[PDB]
Amino acid sequence: GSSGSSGDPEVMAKVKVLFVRNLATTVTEEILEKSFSEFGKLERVKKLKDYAFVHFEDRGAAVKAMDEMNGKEIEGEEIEIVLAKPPDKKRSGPSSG
Repeated sequence: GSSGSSGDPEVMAKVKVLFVRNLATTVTEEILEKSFSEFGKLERVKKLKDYAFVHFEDRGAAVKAMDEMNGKEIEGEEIEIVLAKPPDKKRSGPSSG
């Protein structure tokens, strides 16, 4: 049994959005909505660039999904999945010059 973790649960658990990269051009928002719907009642999907933006009712539906979906074959295309982290609080420092 392979695994790996570090830090805190709330850290990643805080994320409630999955970043699916490397999508298919022949596929449609319908298929992508049905591919994930099988796991849990989706929230909303959008086709943006080679990747897509899908929302879930909660984090439990995103993790349990991305967990298995991670490394799947859709429409004969290698689809990738990565946890989409927030922008966080980015401040501005000095420049000196």
